[PDB]
Formats: sequence, structure tokens, C-alpha cells
Amino acid sequence: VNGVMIRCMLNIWGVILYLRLPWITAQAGIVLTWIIILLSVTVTSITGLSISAISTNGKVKSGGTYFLISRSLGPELGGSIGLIFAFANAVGVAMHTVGFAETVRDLLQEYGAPIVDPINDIRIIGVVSVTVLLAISLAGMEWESKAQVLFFLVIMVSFANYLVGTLIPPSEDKASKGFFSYRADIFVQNLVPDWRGPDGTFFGMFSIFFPSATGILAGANISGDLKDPAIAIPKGTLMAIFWTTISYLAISATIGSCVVRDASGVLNDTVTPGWGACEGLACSYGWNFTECTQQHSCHYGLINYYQTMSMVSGFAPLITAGIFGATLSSALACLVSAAKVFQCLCEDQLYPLIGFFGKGYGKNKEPVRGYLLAYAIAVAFIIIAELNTIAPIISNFFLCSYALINFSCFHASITNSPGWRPSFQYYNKWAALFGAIISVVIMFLLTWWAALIAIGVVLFLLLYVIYK
Amino acid sequence: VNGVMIRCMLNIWGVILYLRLPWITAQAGIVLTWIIILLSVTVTSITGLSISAISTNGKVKSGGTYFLISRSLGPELGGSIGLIFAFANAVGVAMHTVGFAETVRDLLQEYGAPIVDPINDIRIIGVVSVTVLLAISLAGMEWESKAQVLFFLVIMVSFANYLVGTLIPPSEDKASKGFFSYRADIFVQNLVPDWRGPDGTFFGMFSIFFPSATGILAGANISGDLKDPAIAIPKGTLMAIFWTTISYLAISATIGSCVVRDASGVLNDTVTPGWGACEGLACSYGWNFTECTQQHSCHYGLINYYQTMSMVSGFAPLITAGIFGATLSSALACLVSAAKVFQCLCEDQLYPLIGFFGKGYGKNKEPVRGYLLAYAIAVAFIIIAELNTIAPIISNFFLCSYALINFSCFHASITNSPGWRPSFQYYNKWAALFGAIISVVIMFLLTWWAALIAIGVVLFLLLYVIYK
Ligand SMILES: [Cl-]
Ligand SMILES: [Cl-]
Ligand code: NA
Ligand code: NA
Repeated sequence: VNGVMIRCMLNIWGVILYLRLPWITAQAGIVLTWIIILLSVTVTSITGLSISAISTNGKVKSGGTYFLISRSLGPELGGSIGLIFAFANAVGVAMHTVGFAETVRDLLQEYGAPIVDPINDIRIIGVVSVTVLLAISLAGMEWESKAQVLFFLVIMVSFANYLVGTLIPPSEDKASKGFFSYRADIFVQNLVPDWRGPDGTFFGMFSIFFPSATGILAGANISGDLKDPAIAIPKGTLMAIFWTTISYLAISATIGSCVVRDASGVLNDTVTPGWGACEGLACSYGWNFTECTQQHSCHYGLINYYQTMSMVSGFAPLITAGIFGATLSSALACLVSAAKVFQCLCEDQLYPLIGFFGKGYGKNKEPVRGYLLAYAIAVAFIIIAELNTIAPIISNFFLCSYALINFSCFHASITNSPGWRPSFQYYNKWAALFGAIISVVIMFLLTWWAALIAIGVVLFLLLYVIYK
Repeated sequence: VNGVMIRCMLNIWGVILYLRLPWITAQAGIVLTWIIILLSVTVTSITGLSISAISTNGKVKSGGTYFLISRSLGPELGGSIGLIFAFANAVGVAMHTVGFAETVRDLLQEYGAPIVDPINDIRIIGVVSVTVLLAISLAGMEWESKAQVLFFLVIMVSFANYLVGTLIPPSEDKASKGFFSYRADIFVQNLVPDWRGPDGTFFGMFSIFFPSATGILAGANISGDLKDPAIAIPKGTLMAIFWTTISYLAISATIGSCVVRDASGVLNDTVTPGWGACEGLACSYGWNFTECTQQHSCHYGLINYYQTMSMVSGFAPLITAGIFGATLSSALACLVSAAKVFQCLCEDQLYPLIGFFGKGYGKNKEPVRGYLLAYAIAVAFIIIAELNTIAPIISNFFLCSYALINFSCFHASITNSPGWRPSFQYYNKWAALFGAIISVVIMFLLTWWAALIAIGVVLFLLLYVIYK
């Protein structure tokens, strides 16, 4: 609980929940958003059942996630799955850091002190933030162990503030920005999808959303340090998945039934007595959102404003603190996981080239080189400075890693390996096979060339080892 | 020569050479057509080197192509490669039959006696033609052995007639339909691509053209009946590939340097002095092709008329006879190959289900059931009655078969199997690996979902057997 459930819930809850989920709901309608969430949760639930079977298998040693997977499924697939997982965690660090940078940039713009321009402002904020994160990670772990509860408390306060703000009747300033109390007609209108933009498709938004359902391996990271990991890991992981899914569904429905898609934000844009016009719901409450809809120059609303969740709630700085806590926790966990995976992969000497990056230093032999490699990849991907572009890469790589773990578990089951005998009672071979197949199909549906690159990397890694 | 080179040359030369190659040239320009031809010939030449290495391996027995491949590379991949090859040959039978049906429909329309409507006319003509082909194939082989030389002579006469017609200065009726003598400006204009229609893309037209470079396995079909197959098969196959490539290149350049893209066909459409608005290279010879160019209703020309190779030549019925000979030879060879592959695959009892279709009948134990299955698939695909729609499926399936044979040969080379030791001196492992990789990449560039289906079928077949 204190080392399995809470860590998984903190790693899963990240940047997408606070900045892109209302936008995804507005773009894709509540029903299709629910379908996206349910499909992603089925994929992650099959993966979680496979992970629980792996963790329950045999005797758990103090080796970590990569060591557990390697000793459960053999090094031939363990090396490739570890490398892909590490790359996915590094690009996830980049995504969480750029989300934090966007939040800080918006806060600075609210102060009214821009530096040069929004994109480069994001760039400097992200690089400074990731450098500070590297310094903190190299400092020690007691601070983050103490700050885990702080992050949890802050995010819970953020959730409570959001719910209270939804329950409060709308104010004039919030009404001008497209926020009204719970309404049946708003829910009816938001039931149907309304696509916009270049990435306004079902599978594009699935690719954007999917990183918000990842992070289920975190509970396994400290499998060796748990007193009773064999019972704690599966129940904790599954409960974390269930509660995060419930939170996603509730937030999606509540935000979709409360605010309209298009808003102007102009305070003097009320529906004056005498001549005036009706646009959608607005006219029913004394607002005229016509010209903003026609010229497509709406700076606010659920479909245009990414920070509408902060506007809806009662006291915005609590939401900002929740965003900071979620992003920092997710980014730090991803960085630690990537560094540990890189170090442990280089320890086993899978390839002669990777060995030169496996010589740790420091008093406690901390793997400085792995942290520096992860930092370099994180900066290289932060240079992009676009959340909607970094998200699909992580979606693709996490889908590939889940496909490999599911298919490897299926192959071990069907082949009847001598040393592989799980004791989990909810594991089935055909469920894992279906999960692997559907994950590969979704991977190719999202982006075919990225899927080809990932499969080519998998085949290269395997074939190289199987041959040599 | 008489059993390797000529058979390969007759099987390669088919419907695409006579009906779609001028259209492909008009769509994609001479330079890109040459690039398409060279890329396709590179793939087929790597596959031909692999085939030559397989044929040279060990001692050749009277078993045919499937038996040779299975005894050279093992049954695990042999079964899957045979099944995919048989399916590709069946759909190729469908393609050649529908091309023959289109030719007969055009002849009937020229006679002025349509039956019901062009598409269903194609349907009945194709069904009757494939039934007659089945009856002829079940009759005996002496007739086709005697008619091979007739088909060769007819197609050579067709080529000579085409060249002579190109050399003859244009006539008034041919000029009105868009045919002029060799011209530098026409060549210059046709050097640049001009895309049109829904499939007017580089890779779509590659998919359409690719079946015209296939049929290189035919020379191996009678490997057991050759006195000296080990020397005859590689040289014959490579010479056939070279000469077919030269013919394709020469025909493409000659047709692209001789006829303009757009033509009207109206005989009274000359450029009367002082009248008619003028555009295009037809106004240099006293023609006014502007009106149909603006309305996009040009019924003739290289860009619209599929039967322009017949009008270009001197005496059209010779071209029609050549079309009949090429299509009949290709279709009959594909049907025989598909039936033989189906029968030999069912003989080995790879799967329990396929055995029920492996019980041959007749006095000589001819595989009637395999012929009926191939006939059923051929009719099911003829029902489509569209050459440009049947072609990509065949492209994908030969691409899959070639990728599998190349990769299997590479794997046998690198793994150093005990019984696999070719003696061909032009074979290299990395060439085969490059061929397999480029074939898979081209497959996914053509159609990603068809590629996924083919790879899933391969994995299902390979995995089923590897597990059981
Ligand atoms: Cl994860
Ligand atoms: Cl072939
Ligand atoms: Na978090
Ligand atoms: Na032919």
C-alpha cells in the first residue's frame, strides 16, 4: 500500500490529466472519450495481470524491475524489453518536464513578464528544470521519500478544490469564459464528437491520451525491498489502475457536462436587450458567442483553452500546486526508473558497446553515466517543446513494451518453460495473447512507420543475440 | 533454354505489358517509370539470385518448386511460403483472366454488340474463360506444350508490329487520336510526372506495375525434369529477367517519346487558321486539343486510353493476338503452378484440415480438388472485375513470398545449417537481407493493413507449426 499502491497512483497521475483531458473530451465527445479510456484500461489491465503473474513467479530478489523480468523470461527478450522501457521512460521524462515548463510559462505570462517568446521560454524553463531534477536525484532519496506524501496531499487538495468549484454556481467572470453550472443541454451537446485541427482524429487523441494510463511498473520497482511483495504488488497495482480509471471517467464526465466548447472571454459580451443573436447554449443565459464561433478566433472555452480546469475550480493556485506536484513526481520517477534500467542492463554486459557506459562512480558507486545519458536524451526531446508531439512517441514505445511483455509471457506459458510457473490465479494465456495482438494493432493504427521502427529495433536486438 | 528461359519469358510477359504500361508511363513520367522498373527489377534480381542458390543446392529431385524449397529450407517455413505462393498464383489467374475478359469486351464493343453492360460483360466473359481454361488444363498438356511456341511467335510478331508502327509516319486518323512520329518536345514533356486519379501516386503505380515483374519461379517448376537443371536454371532465369527488363524499358521510352498525354479523337478537330483557342503540343501540327483538356473529357490519348499500344502499331489484330497469347500463357501457367503447389502442400499433411482437399482422383491421380479450389478462388476474385484493384493484392502476396524466401535463405546462411550449402558463386547473405528488408518496407509503403494481414498469416502459420 505505502510502497505499491501510492507510488503507482502518483506515477500514473501526470501532466495529461490536468492539461489535455478536458481538451480531449471536448474534441472527441464524452462517449468516445469513455471508449478511449476503457480500451486503454483494458490494455493496461491485461499488462497488469501479466506483471502480477511475473511478480508472483518464483522468489523475488532485490534486483528491481529489469532483474525480475530477466530472471522470469530469460535474457534474450529481457535485454530488448529493458532497452525499450528505458527509452520510453527517458522520453516520458521529457514530456513531464515540458508540461511543467508550459505551466511555469503560463504562470509567468500571468505575471506579465515574458522573457523572449513562448516556445524558447519553454525551452529554457525545461532545460533548467531537468538540470535541477538531475541535481536533486543525485543529492539523495530521503527528500523525495518525505515529499511523496506532500505530493499526494497536494493532488488530493487539487481534486477537492476542482469538485467544490464545479459545485459552486458560476460567477460572472467564469461565465464569460464558458463555465456554467451542471446542465442537461450542455451534457447532451457534449455527448457527440466535434473534431478540429490536424490531430483531431480518434486514434490521434488515443495516442495523446495513452501516456496518462502508463506507469504501472512503478509498484514493481521496489519489489526487492517489500516485506511481502508477492501479495502487495498485484492487489496494489490493480487497485491503482481501478481508482485512476474511475478518476479519469469522473473528471471527463463532470468537465463535459459543465462547460461549453466555445467561449470568447470578453466581459462586455452579454446578450443585450433588443438586437442580439443566439449561439448554441450561450444565448440561453445572456451571452452572445456568435462572432467568436464564426471567425474561429476563440481564445477560451473547453475546446481552445488548455488551462480550463484551473478556471473551473474555486481557487486556482491549489490546482497549480497540484499540477506541479503531479508533473514533478512523474518526471522524477521516470528518470529514476530509466537510470536504474540503463545501469542494470549495462551491468549484465549484453553488448560490448554498452559496457563503456556502465562504469558507475561516486562513494556509493552511483551510476552517473546512466543518469547523464538519460539527461541527454531528455534534453534532446525537450528541444521539441510540444506536448502533442512528444506524447505519441511515448505512446508508441510503451505500447511496444507492453506488447513484448504480453507476448513473452504468452510464449513462456505455451512453451511450458521449466523455470517459469506463476501462481497468480487471474492469469490466462489467451488474455495475454489478445492483449499483445490488440496492442500491436493499435500501435500500427497510430503511426505505421514508428511501429515499423520499433519492430525493427526489437528484431535487431533479438536476432543479434539469438545469432551470437 | 527451351525449358527455363522461354517459360520464364512467357510467364513474365502478361496483361500489364500491353494494357497498363503506357498508362503508367503517362501517369508517372519516363524517369519515374524507369526508377519503378529498376527498383522492381532489383527486388526480383535479388530473389532470382536466392532462387538460383536454392536450385544449385544439393541434388535436385523430381518434386517441383514446393518440394525443392521445402527440402532446402525446412518444412517450417516451406509450408507457409507454399501456401502464400499458391494464393498469389490463384489471384494472378484472376488478374490475367480479367485482362483477357477486358480485351474480349473491347473487341465486342468494337463489333457493336454489347450484351448487358461492360462490368457484367467482363464478369461473364471471365467466368466462361476460366471454366474453359480449367477444362483445357484437365484435358492434357500436349496441347499447351505445342502452343507455347505459337504464343512466343505471336508475341514476337506483336513486338515487331509495334516497332514498325512507331517507325511509320503518323496517319490522319492516328494523329487525330494523339499519335505523332518521334518528337523531342514530346519526350521533354513526358519526362516530368503528371499525376491524376485516386491511385495516381508513385507507390500506387508501383503496386500496379509489380505483377509484370513476377513469374520468375516458373523456370524452377520443372527443375526435376531438366537434364542439367543446376546450370540451366540460374542462367536462364537471369537472362529472362534481363531481357524482360530491357523490353519494359524500351517500350516505356518509345511510347513516352511518341504520343502526347491528351487527345480528343474527333477527326474534324484540326486547327483552322484564324479560329480556335490554342494550347498544348498539338497546335504545332494543326490540332486543337484545348476543349477536352479544360473539361477533362478527353476520351483518347496516352493518359486516358488503355488500348493505345494497339492504335500506335501498324496492324491492330496482331497486337490483339499478342495480348491473347500473353494473357492465356500467363493465366494457364499460374493455374498449373497454384494447383501443383496446393496438391504438394496437402500431400505432406502439414495441417489436418487441408488433408480433406488432398485426395486426388482420376486415372492418373490428378489433383482435381486442388484445381477446383484454385478455380473457386479465381472466380471469387474475378467477381471484382477491376484490374487496378486486383493488381495490388497480387503485388502484396508476391512481395511477401519474396521477402520470406530471401529472409529464410539469409537465416539458413547465417545460422550455418548442416544440410544447406549452395554452390552459386553470385550469392551473398547481405544482399538477401537487404532484399528482404526493402521488400517488407515497400510492402508497408504500399498498403499497411494488407501487410499486417500477410505478416499475421505468416506468424500464425510459422507459430502453429513451431508450437505443435
Ligand atoms: Cl509503465
Ligand atoms: Cl514468381
Ligand atoms: Na505524478
Ligand atoms: Na504471358
